[PDB]
Amino acid sequence: KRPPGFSPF
Repeated sequence: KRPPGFSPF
């Protein structure tokens, strides 16, 4: 999954 605190692409 996408790690929290990083830019969503």
